[PDB]
Amino acid sequence: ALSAWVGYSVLGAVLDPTGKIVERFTPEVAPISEERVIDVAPPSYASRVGVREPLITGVRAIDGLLTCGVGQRMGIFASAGCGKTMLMHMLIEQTEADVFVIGLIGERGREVTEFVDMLRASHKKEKCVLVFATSDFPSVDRCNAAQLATTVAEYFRDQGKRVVLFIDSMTRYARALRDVALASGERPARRGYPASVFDNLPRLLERPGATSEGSITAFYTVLLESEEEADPMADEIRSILDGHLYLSRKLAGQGHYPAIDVLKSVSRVFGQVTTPTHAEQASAVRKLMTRLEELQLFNIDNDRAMQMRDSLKAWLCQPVAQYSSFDDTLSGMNAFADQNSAWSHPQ
Ligand SMILES: Nc1ncnc2c1ncn2[C@@H]1O[C@H](COP(=O)(O)OP(=O)(O)OP(O)(O)=S)[C@@H](O)[C@H]1O
Ligand SMILES: [Mg+2]
Ligand SMILES: [Mg+2]
Repeated sequence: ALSAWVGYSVLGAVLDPTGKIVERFTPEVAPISEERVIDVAPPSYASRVGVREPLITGVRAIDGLLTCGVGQRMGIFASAGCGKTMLMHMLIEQTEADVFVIGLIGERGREVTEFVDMLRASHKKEKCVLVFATSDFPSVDRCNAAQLATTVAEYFRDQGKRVVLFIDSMTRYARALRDVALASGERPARRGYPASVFDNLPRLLERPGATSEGSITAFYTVLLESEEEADPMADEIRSILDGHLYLSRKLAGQGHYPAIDVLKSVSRVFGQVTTPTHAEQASAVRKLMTRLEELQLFNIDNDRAMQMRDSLKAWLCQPVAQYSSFDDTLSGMNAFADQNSAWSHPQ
């Protein structure tokens, strides 16, 4: 029952896995803090509310085709070098919320330093709390890092705030759970992961969500560690979450950022967070996308098809510093849906 001090005193601060403020980039907002246990259970399913509103991320692809809900839990699935951390930075930059909580689990110390430098550059400095653990820490503290980030998010949610929590990565948190379980007598069950791991991923992953007070919307990064190897964890985490964003290294090599493969992504809350007009426009654009990709890798029909493909790829491509209001995103959605209605038809 390890506890830690959380609250307004950690705003604009960097916390080590035990809640010690090791750095600030903002004068302390206020000296208000509770003691809280960092590993508690999710709230009762019957105390939840529905994922109603959308969360406007300012990213066109997400807000248009994969709209997130306030209280949703979303995964960011990618192999190496596809831009998970950069997508996190863009989401922090362009999303509107009261508090942003980031949990860096088991990265190099220099990566922690680079993230904190980016955090210092931003205009939302006073709204952010970073909790970190490097690979040099024991696995216990790597688990405590994510648990503590979740606890900070929960504090500010109980204050009635819209919180956005990030965990980079859930792959490393799962491996740290595995190592702590193994190094205490527990036996492996599936791909060397002890059984308790599978009971302890949702325990953490089901803590975010909306309540009668405020809300926590959560993004978790998952590594697609190699083909045809061990990925029981990627699939299990996919199971636990309310959707996922897949980043293809195909698009990443082109420089098409964010490297979101829309056809491989889904927001399982899209139906209840979007208007019916938006929903049918999004279905039209998804039909158009899949119809175009059916051709891609194979006269004037093909001219129109591929120039439309270029237009769509350009509309999806968007730099980190660039922000798109929901209105602008929706009008672009309407235009491409129009392009599905009046279509060239090469078959
Ligand atoms: N959206 C983006 N915009 C611009 N460059 C990007 C973007 N995403 C990735 N990059 C490039 O990729 C580099 C690092 O990408 P990352 O965001 O770290 O991907 P990653 O999957 O998080 O890597 P890991 O954590 O080591 S597996 C950046 O320094 C850029 O050169
Ligand atoms: Mg990363
Ligand atoms: Mg695995």
